[PDB]
Amino acid sequence: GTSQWLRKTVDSAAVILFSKTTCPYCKKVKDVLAEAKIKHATIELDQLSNGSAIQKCLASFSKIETVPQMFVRGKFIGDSQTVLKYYSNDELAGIVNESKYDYDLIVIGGGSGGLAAGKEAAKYGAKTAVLDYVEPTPIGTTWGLGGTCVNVGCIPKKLMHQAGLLSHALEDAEHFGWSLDRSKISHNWSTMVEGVQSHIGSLNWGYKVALRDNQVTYLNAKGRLISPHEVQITDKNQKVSTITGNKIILATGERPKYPEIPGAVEYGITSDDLFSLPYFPGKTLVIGASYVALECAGFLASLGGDVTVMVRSILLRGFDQQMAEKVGDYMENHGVKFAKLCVPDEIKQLKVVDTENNKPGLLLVKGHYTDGKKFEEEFETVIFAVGREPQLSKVLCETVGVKLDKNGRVVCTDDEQTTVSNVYAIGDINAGKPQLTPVAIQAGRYLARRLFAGATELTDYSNVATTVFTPLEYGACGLSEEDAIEKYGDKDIEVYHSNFKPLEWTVAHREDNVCYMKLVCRKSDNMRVLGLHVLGPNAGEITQGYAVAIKMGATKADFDRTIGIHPTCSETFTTLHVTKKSGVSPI
Amino acid sequence: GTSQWLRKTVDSAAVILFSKTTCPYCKKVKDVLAEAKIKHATIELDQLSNGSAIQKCLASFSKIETVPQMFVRGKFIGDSQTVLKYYSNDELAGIVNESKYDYDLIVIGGGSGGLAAGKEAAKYGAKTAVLDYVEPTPIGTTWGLGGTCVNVGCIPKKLMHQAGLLSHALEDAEHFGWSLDRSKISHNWSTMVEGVQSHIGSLNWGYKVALRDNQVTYLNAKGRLISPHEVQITDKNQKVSTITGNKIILATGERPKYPEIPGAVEYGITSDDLFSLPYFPGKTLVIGASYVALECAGFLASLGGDVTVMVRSILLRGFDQQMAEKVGDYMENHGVKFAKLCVPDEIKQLKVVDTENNKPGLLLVKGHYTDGKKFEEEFETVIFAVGREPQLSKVLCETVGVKLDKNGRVVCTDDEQTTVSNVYAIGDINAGKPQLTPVAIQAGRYLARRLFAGATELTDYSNVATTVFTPLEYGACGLSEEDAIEKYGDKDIEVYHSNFKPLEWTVAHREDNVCYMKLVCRKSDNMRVLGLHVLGPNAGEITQGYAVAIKMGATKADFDRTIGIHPTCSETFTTLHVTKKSGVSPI
Ligand SMILES: Cc1cc2nc3c(=O)[nH]c(=O)nc-3n(C[C@H](O)[C@H](O)[C@H](O)COP(=O)(O)OP(=O)(O)OC[C@H]3O[C@@H](n4cnc5c(N)ncnc54)[C@H](O)[C@@H]3O)c2cc1C
Ligand SMILES: Cc1cc2nc3c(=O)[nH]c(=O)nc-3n(C[C@H](O)[C@H](O)[C@H](O)COP(=O)(O)OP(=O)(O)OC[C@H]3O[C@@H](n4cnc5c(N)ncnc54)[C@H](O)[C@@H]3O)c2cc1C
Ligand SMILES: OCc1c[nH]c2ccccc12
Ligand SMILES: OCc1c[nH]c2ccccc12
Ligand SMILES: [K+]
Ligand SMILES: [K+]
Ligand SMILES: [K+]
Ligand SMILES: [K+]
Repeated sequence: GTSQWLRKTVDSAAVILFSKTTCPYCKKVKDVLAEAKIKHATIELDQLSNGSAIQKCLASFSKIETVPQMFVRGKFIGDSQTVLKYYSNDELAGIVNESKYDYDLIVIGGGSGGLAAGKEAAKYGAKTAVLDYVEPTPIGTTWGLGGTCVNVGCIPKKLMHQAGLLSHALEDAEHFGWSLDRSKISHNWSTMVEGVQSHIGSLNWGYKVALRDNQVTYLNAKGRLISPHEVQITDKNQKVSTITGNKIILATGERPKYPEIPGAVEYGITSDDLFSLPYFPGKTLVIGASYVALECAGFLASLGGDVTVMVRSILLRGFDQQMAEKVGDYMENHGVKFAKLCVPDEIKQLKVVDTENNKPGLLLVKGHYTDGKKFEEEFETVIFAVGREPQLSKVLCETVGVKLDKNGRVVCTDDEQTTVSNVYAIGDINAGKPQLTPVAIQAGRYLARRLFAGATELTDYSNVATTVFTPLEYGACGLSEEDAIEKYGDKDIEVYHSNFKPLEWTVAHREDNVCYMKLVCRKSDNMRVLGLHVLGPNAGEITQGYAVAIKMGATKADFDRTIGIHPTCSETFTTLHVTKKSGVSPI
Repeated sequence: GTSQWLRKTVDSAAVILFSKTTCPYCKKVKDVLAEAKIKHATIELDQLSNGSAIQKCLASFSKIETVPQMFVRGKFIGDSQTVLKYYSNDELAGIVNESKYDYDLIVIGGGSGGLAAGKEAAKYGAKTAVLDYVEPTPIGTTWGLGGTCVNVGCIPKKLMHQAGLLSHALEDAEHFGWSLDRSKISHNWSTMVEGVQSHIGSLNWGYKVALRDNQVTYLNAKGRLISPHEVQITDKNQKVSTITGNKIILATGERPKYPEIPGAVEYGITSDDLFSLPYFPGKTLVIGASYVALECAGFLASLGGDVTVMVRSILLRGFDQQMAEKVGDYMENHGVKFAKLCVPDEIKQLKVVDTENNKPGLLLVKGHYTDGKKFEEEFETVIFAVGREPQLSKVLCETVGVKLDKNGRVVCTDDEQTTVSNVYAIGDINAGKPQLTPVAIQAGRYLARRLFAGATELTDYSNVATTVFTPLEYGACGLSEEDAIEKYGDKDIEVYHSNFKPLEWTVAHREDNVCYMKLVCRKSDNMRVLGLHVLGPNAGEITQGYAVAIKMGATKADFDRTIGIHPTCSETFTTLHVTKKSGVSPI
């Protein structure tokens, strides 16, 4: 399918040069395009095994089999003499800008995936527009360019986690000889939020600058795809217009869910509001048991808050439940309270938020446990963290023919194509994929290369590592133990595990058998590592490197033959020997 | 060579049972041995591909081809009826203890390797003695069981590093909203040392307990091997005696070097003294440029010391020199001074150490630079960190025939055997091997299994990862860039690199382009990762996991197809794209 790849590549690339590495006439064209600041893809036919067949197949477009050959939006433009003559006639600029559509690419959504896709496409000469609009929360919260992670997700959340971890650092410093008295040190919410928000603002501004500098058109407008190639945009003045694009990337992400109960929208908040909140939440109820819920509860408690988590059923559904239980046990032993088997029925307002002060209001939460008994307690802040959902019917006229699943997410092939041939979807709205910022970035960058640089590489969505930034962090890569046993049977699963104590916790008088790690392995496949799990400090740094080895098919023997780095937490993965089957305690 | 393996296994195992998994008569013997608390190796012939050939070859020792078959020190003891009859006659205990020698194994040296080897051997029924003696430093410093890492190496050093890192944690906490004022907080050396030493003491005691509980004989005595099977021991009362052992493991480690200059031994100290020093060093000169020198200088400076490092030529000789320079640049920008191209000539004493106080003395250091100009400056403490050396002529009568190299280290085959067939060497004294605690532990455990459990697996000494715990930590696995270019040529090496900023450093107002990572790759071998290098926080946790992937032969494509964990430092390894060849700035 060499000819098939060539046709697809020529038809979708915006500006593409077919070249050879050792070709003085190709260098002449490259240098001209560089001086003219015309961005383009380049295919060096000498570095392709099928380069000779591609060179001959080009004649079916251009009539010639020589290099260089320049194409614009599927049209052969010329050889070296022709391109250079156009340039000398000041005609090349017009030719490279000729298009049926306003843009080669319209990205709807300026978050993790969309920005990554748009920037990468422009690198290859695609005339690109990135649309971003932030629908305000119920209380009016909005923010700048960059998406969920940047503004109300990974970035602020990990920063506030770090604020929380520094609590323990202050306690520990005494034991290591520093003269501070932790009991006399307090935390100021407003100071922290100001610092977090100043960094977010530098990211908002940096994205706008980068797009300008990369010749990407940024529109702060809500986009609606009204036909395969037409995007209706509404700007902040409510002015409505239509732009057209050849390729469309949907990258609109999700927003928090609210339960359908009285008072939820009016009196509660979500993570969208928390990270810029202009008052300390105070006594807080977090409703939900997702990683978002536990991460937020964890740092609120470490910053001195009185924190309760209301749990409908289990913690961290979809994660290894042994690990989820250890995560919650640690939180409960460090000052987080849990209302178990419990759901809210209504939020009543007892005091309105005092805008002229850094004070929360006061709320009455009524709920009930699964056995029917009543929950009733006052809180100053109620945070809903019960999941996130796409928002697409506000972005997709059903007329267009982009298929959604029962959850409202876009149904895509393994190259991110929707059911409309020129429309693609990336990030959290792509059904069935891990909903993680680096996934969206990789999917968007790799898709842009396929569209505009003739690349073929797909995103690999398997064994994507995670880290939950709870007070004691939880990193994982691969299968949970229970999923492994379900798939292969208990007799084919061997689990090696161990507690451990960070050296840093020894002089600090922290707990000896709370950190924990395990390898879930498949006996019949040479003890293949199906899943790695670690509860401990710096769990994301620990886990990341092993995700490469698991991607490569690491076995238990691969871990064993590797030598540890001492003293680290991570080295314990290289000497695991206690199996769950053996019954020997992991302590 | 199945018969050859069997002969070797039978001759060297102390107590070994040849069995099958599904064998009720073997279970009868196993249960008896368990009740009698007779430890032994077990070879399940059904789990060996050549099990049928081994079962037949056993008859050449025992006259029978059935299982179970029990051997003690090369002697066939009996089948199930015979072993059970011995047990019922209360004769089995005597038979299993019969030996030509006092011990199956004498370990000379109770450090990382030796303790690991001795404990593992005893698991298989080897009657084991572990000898440990700590020759005092020039000023009289000594310590307990456990070796260099435990007492005067990795453990105390990383603990004091952590004390130093907490300095930055206190600074950072303010920016994250905590009310402390770092400028009013000071550090107390004695409090820290007391905490470090209390942990070390728990390790000393724990090793003694473990050896007792594992039936290993601990002798706090200096051992000298006077013939292949005889060890002369001198206890702390100077009483001299001789014990005999079948196998001997030399695991005696190294001690710091002193330069041959007036005043060095009398007035300087080394790392052996630093970690229990009963006074703060004060204004300190560290002579040397090893990882030990830089690690100690780094935490002394972070704990408020006035610190100078005297460097003969380069930093971290043998490490990637681009990385070593970045390590030193960071130290110099954070309050460590460097006396470059400089060597000491003599240390003169100006004030004697005041034992009735926590005060150092005062010293005059005279030296000279390579151009002949004079160095002369006063310091309160001078720490020599100019390398470590073995001490074996005090442990090895040349009579015995154990070959040493020009540096005094033991010349070993790839199974740790010396030139004397029953004598092995592990850890730092084994010539040519990485001198690291986890290496010594793995070598010792794996050797014990080969000696006493019929194992065949060797220690793999290639691509052993390291981490230097300087104030900004430096982790590496594999080749330095310069070694890669020397081995394969510059045109075959591609280096991908990037600066990065820990998210934790953003709100804290730390430096934007100081952390750095690179992958040194081989073009002609599918961009194989020859070396990984990272300068940043938690560098050991970052690096460890990748050492498995490198062990498995990771390529650049393996890193690229892996998805990052966000937000971490380590994830930057999964998106590297800037090559050194390209000339594009890594910032
Ligand atoms: C509290 C929280 C914490 C998280 N922590 C982590 C973590 O630690 N590690 C990790 O990997 N992931 C984390 N995530 C998930 C991560 O943020 C998402 O996976 C990532 O942001 C998804 O990127 P995206 O491009 O799909 O969508 P988004 O980043 O959400 O961007 C979509 C953009 O498009 C906008 N938009 C929507 N509709 C339109 C429209 N019609 N027109 C124009 N613009 C529109 C949206 O307002 C938004 O700005 C967290 C999420 C949350 C809520
Ligand atoms: C300051 C310093 C910091 C270090 N930091 C790290 C780090 O961060 N990570 C890492 O991996 N490695 C580190 N190391 C190296 C590590 O400590 C050594 O590689 C490890 O301890 C070697 O183990 P070993 O068994 O060979 O010898 P040792 O641990 O030194 O034990 C040998 C024992 O045998 C004793 N002995 C000597 N002669 C006799 C005799 N005749 N009879 C009886 N006993 C005898 C010795 O006194 C000693 O107790 C560090 C070393 C130093 C000095
Ligand atoms: O106590 C904390 C905790 C551990 N496991 C849990 C499961 C559901 C709700 C709370 C917990
Ligand atoms: O300034 C610190 C430093 C960076 N590189 C070095 C090499 C030799 C001696 C000191 C340094
Ligand atoms: K990515
Ligand atoms: K190992
Ligand atoms: K080891
Ligand atoms: K990647």
